[PDB]
Amino acid sequence: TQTMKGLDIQKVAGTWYSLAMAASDISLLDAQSAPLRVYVEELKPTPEGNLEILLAKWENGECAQKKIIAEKTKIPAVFKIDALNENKVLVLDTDYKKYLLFCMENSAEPEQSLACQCLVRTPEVDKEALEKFDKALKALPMHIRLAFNPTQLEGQC
Amino acid sequence: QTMKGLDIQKVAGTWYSLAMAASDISLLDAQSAPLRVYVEELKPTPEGNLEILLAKWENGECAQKKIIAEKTKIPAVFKIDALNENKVLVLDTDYKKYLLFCMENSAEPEQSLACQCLVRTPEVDKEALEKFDKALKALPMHIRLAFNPTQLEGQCH
Repeated sequence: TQTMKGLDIQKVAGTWYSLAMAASDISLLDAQSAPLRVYVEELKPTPEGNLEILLAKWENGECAQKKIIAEKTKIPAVFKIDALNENKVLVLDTDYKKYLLFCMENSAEPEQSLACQCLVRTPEVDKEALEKFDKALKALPMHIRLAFNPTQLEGQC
Repeated sequence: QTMKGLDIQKVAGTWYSLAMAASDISLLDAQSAPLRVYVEELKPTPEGNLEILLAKWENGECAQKKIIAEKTKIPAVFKIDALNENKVLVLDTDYKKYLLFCMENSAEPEQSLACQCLVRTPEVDKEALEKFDKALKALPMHIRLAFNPTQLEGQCH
């Protein structure tokens, strides 16, 4: 599968947009109120080497916002979390300035909890990001695959 | 694409929707999507038309619908009037394993395309998914679903 090499998390700060998603289980994304249907809107590296993830979510008929705290681990691209019934966030690839590929999993049931996303800096559908997303995903047993158009990227959440 | 010299007399029998894909996300998301239909049976008519018996999760139950696909000059293109669609285009089939088709609305085809990969047995045929993902490479799909055997059996009869 994929992975990031010598990842500097300080060069990841700024606004992000969720361009595409994919999950191993269909029920993890199918709908707008899905448990994993979260829209990464901002990443914030901490001085201590951790990551704060700001994501928007369709709850109760409105667009709520939530913050997940990703604590660092021994591996530079692996983080540990405790939110959305997930416990590990793996960064798959990033060029810091355009795209970022990452995944979420639960170490108990990784086949029923794996869900990957493709983040982009601008609210455009970057085709190069979709290349590396589909290239990293062709080895994963994804049963639902989403991709957003600019109109959906321009503020679904 | 466009199943040339399609012998509609050899498509009858029980079918299962193994995978789906739509140009818009809202066309296949959630259980009650307008294009979240589960094809069960195909029945060719003596005059060369097609009867499509499919299942749809409506109002908390598994309702059955019958769409009558009238033939056209093109052997693999049929005319319908259901689900806000007016065309059915069979892309490829070997009659005994897989069948690929697509529904659309001739008014706005970019907002109504939805393709499916049907199989004879409720098993995950990998070759069928291979040709499905390859025949969809020219279509602007934004949501792609794929079902497991457990879902393939209990998608009604």
